[PDB]
Amino acid sequence: CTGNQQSLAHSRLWDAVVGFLHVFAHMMMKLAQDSSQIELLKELLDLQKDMVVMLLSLLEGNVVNGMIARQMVDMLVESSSNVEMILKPYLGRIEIMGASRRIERIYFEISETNRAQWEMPQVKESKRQFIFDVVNEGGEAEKMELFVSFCEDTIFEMQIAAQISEPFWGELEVQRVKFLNYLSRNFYTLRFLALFLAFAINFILLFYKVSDSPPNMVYYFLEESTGYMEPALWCLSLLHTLVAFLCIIGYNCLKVPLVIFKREKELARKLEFDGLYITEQPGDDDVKGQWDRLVLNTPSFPSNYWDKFVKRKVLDKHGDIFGRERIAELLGMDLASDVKYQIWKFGVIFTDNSFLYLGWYMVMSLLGHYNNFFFAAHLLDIAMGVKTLRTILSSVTHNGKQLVMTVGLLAVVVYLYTVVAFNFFRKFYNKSEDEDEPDMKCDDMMTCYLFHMYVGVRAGGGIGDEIEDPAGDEYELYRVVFDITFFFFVIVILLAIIQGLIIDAFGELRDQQEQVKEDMETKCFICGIGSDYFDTTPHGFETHTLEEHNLANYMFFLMYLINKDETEHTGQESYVWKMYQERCWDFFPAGDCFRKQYEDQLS
Amino acid sequence: DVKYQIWKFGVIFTDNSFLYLGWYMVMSLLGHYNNFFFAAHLLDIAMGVKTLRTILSSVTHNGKQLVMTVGLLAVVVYLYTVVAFNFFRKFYNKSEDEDEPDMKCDDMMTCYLFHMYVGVRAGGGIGDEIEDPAGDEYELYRVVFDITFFFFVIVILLAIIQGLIIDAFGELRDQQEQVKEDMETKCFICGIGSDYFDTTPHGFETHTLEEHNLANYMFFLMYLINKDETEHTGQESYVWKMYQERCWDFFPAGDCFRKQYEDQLS
Ligand SMILES: Nc1ncnc2c1ncn2[C@@H]1O[C@H](COP(=O)(O)OP(=O)(O)OP(O)(O)=S)[C@@H](O)[C@H]1O
Ligand SMILES: Nc1ncnc2c1ncn2[C@@H]1O[C@H](COP(=O)(O)OP(=O)(O)OP(O)(O)=S)[C@@H](O)[C@H]1O
Ligand SMILES: [Zn+2]
Ligand SMILES: [Zn+2]
Repeated sequence: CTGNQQSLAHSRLWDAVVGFLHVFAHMMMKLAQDSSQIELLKELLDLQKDMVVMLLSLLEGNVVNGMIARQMVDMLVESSSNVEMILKPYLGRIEIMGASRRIERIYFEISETNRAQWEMPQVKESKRQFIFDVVNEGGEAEKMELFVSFCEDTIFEMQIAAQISEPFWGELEVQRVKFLNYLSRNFYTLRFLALFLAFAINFILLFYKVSDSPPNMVYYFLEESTGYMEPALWCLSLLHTLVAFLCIIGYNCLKVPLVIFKREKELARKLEFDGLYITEQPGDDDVKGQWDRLVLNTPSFPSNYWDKFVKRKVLDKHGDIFGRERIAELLGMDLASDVKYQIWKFGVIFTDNSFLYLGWYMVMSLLGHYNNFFFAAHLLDIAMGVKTLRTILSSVTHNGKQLVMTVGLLAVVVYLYTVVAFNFFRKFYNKSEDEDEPDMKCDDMMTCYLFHMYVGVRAGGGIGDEIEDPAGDEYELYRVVFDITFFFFVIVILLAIIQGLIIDAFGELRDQQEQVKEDMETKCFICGIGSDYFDTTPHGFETHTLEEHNLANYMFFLMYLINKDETEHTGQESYVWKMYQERCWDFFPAGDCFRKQYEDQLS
Repeated sequence: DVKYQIWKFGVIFTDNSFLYLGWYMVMSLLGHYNNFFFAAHLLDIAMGVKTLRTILSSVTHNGKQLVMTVGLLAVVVYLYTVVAFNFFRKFYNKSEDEDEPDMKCDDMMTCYLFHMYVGVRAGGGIGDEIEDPAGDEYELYRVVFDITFFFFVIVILLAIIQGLIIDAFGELRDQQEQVKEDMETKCFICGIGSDYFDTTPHGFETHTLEEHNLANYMFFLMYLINKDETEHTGQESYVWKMYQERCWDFFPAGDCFRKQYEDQLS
């Protein structure tokens, strides 16, 4: 409140402020020596804690060269010795647009665990993927919503990672929790172990031979000299199945909670700020909404989302105009005041692509015992495991639609050439030199089309190198046109199109990466002001991005708000929390910053 | 000083260029044992000529990607070997003589070797190296097998290598263009763009060649090094001291003489 701050500043508080620092230093040093004064020491401790929080509260909505700011340093000078005597990386600085439409700076506290989790390599990879996704294909209007959602996902990741971190019914729970946390910690280690076991099993299978005689009926036996390969194969297969099972369990205990949290978050936001099942009521096409209908009335709908008051919020949002009893029936809440939820959660899990892939890996691992060569399908995991192979195959899969369409075009044009050759060139397609059994491969539309699509596309010269030479014939001049047109159009152009598509995919991915990097290094992520503005002072842009508008600082502040009790929020903290509740991202500085507003005072 | 000499020789023996020259000497010595060992000295054209270095830089720019795509080729050919071995053993008869039937897919190692060699080294894949499946139960499966082999291995998995090389050429070329553009649009020392200096005619050229010439900075640093410290002037002593503590604040960053004194100069 502007009035109260200036009333306190223009009073005798500051004279009374220096009545304690003298005490807070000398009396503390007096009481520290005697071990019997610990309780009085702690009383003075929380007394000065209240004092310092009051002083911080006085510096709320501060303006550079303001009356309160200039008055504080005077008091600091008058009692400097007491400050030095009382005194004898974690600070988080962000800038918001406060209720006064003026940029303000907020300082808070960051714990060591949060920073350590932020510097973890997997969190770094998630941040890089999010940055690329937003910069490449994103909108400026919805950039802040995506950023806040990513921050929420990162905070939930931090929470579950901290939960799983490790520093007859009684022992059962302890052993089960320890086992599950051990699996969750080493999910990627188990994935790599499964991949290595796949290579080992395939290498063992590389020593296979087949014979009619025991190691017509065919016997499937592995032949080698050492004699130790079959016990190794047996043990490795029974170990690989167990490893795949452990991988699925670790995925369930590690990555499923993120999916459940995201689903509950989107459902709660749709219920509150959209009225999906209140107004929209999707008919049949939104299968996601159709399956989400079953969780509305569950007693524990927001189990993972930290929004337990979502039912009350949606009630206050809609019931006053829409009705009270129907909302209670829909949400399954008693106004006076869990098989279905488990079914919904399992249905959500079974829709997830990664869980399905792990289930398919387990299925093939099980079937590998029926036939050992089913373990060869696990080498496909190298595509989804290694980043380099993913980036290489991204060039192929970037233009998958175009590749399919050009294959269809190849099929159509070869069908046209088949029609022409079948109607005019049936004689030449004699693949048998024996006059006893003339083998015509173009006396049938299906056979001629198969012959064309197979050999004329699989050959280097087209179809003129697979059929009879038309020299010394009536249709020689027509056949030389036919074969050469086939060559030029199908073999040359219609197979250079595929190579051009792949090369253009490589180029597009490379220039997308370059564009994302250039945009990141030339503009600020939060405010969008270009680096040319900040480069007036030396290292201005670097300092701005790393300290003033660090997105990591914004994530840390949002986590700080989430894990802090709402009753203890300060003015700016309460304002930002309220703006969070209504999902208004106006407090993010857009086009403005602290130094831009106060250039005159800073220069 | 035996220990210092030992350390110096250990440092020398780690250097790549000295090792390359030692290997050249070793092959030169062995060429007397067998004259054809002198053929390995033609590899020196790669490390000698600048043009060959630039040409081979396109190949070596994506060496990791090329190795990884060769490994992917090996894996996919192994998969096709597994399928053909479990279902297409009959067709891999490379001997027409009935007396000695030569099956090249009755063994996993032999079939994998046959695939990796001829099916990748042939223009049509593996359908042009084995028996024609016409008039057979598995004809419709074999035509899918050979054509998938062709499309995936021969076409796509060898166009990936060409695309990698072409993208390497493009990346090197655009890197050179970007370096040139950055050099000609901004000052190396202060970073102020050429648009500021271009108000006066030839302003950027004069600025770079005289006011903020990096050659002049190197000459000044050499002048400080070879001059006696007792004879340093005020600015010389200040710059020498800043050199001692490795503080590069004296380099003008974002500021220059004309920018500060525009009012007096204009
Ligand atoms: N709000 C922002 N927070 C952080 N970096 C920003 C921001 N806006 C722009 N940038 C720029 O983003 C660039 C890359 O971000 P960095 O913080 O350097 O992280 P990084 O280099 O991508 O990867 P690491 O391993 O975390 S250092 C920097 O050069 C910053 O100048
Ligand atoms: N501090 C700097 N010193 C020299 N050139 C600079 C500097 N800052 C920017 N440049 C620009 O760098 C460009 C290339 O440098 P030049 O001095 O012209 O040398 P060069 O053309 O690369 O090769 P040569 O053979 O030495 S002329 C020029 O167009 C300058 O404008
Ligand atoms: Zn900014
Ligand atoms: Zn300059």
